[PDB]
Order: sequence, then C-alpha cells, then structure tokens
Amino acid sequence: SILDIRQGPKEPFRDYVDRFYKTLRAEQASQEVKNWMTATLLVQNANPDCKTILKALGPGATLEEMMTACQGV
Amino acid sequence: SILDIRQGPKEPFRDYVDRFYKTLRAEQASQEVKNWMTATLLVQNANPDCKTILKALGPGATLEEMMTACQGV
Repeated sequence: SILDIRQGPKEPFRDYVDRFYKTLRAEQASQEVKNWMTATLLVQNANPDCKTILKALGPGATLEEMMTACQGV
Repeated sequence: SILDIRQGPKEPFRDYVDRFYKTLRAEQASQEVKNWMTATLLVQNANPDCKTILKALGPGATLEEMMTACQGV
C-alpha cells in the first residue's frame, strides 16, 4: 500500500514526500520503520530523475539532504 | 544497501529470499522491520515475473504464500 505511493513524472519530490509519510502515518508506522522506509522505499518509488539523484546520494542521507538534492528535477 | 539486493533475471525467488533476509540480518533489522520489508522491498526488488506475481498476490501475503506463487519462476 505504501508500495502504491509512487512519485508522479513531474510531481515535485516534496509533494511525493508528504504522500509517502502521510500514508505511513495512516498505517501507524513506527519510528524505526519510517527510518528504514526513508532509505529504501522512498527511494525506489521516486520518479526516474529523483531516483537517480537519491541513489547517487546513497544510504544514510537525511530527508533534508534528499530534498535539497531533488529541488528542481 | 538492501536497496541493492535485486533478484537475478533467472535466479529462483527462493535464492533471492535468502540474500534479502541475509542482508537484513547483517543490518540487525528488527522483527517489525522484516515484516514491513517482506511486503515492500522484497516485492519491488523481485525480477519482472516475480514482481508481477507478488503484486498480484497483494499486501499481507505471507512469505510462504509469496514462495508458492513464485515457484516455477
């Protein structure tokens, strides 16, 4: 179901992040689960441009870092 | 890093499952984390045939059900 949150081809990364975590909240994801989801699913469910940027940034990036790198495209 | 465990094009689902969980163990994934990982990453990192089958099975399938459906390939 969080598996169904994929980023739109032109959706700003930031709006994709609200839906992702919004969906995680509804399912009462624990804090530990949000941390693992941030580094995995949030990345793989991003659009091809953000996906490439996030993979390039690498594991253990913070959300803020993820967002700075994906402002624009 | 579990992000980089993807299923080989001809690899049997089952062998992909041992690597997935093996990788999860090394990273000391909690039980709650394994359960979420089973339903998300295990599915998205499956090869195109398995991926289709697992999505068709849907959220909340057990691993055993995931495996029975992906026997054959």
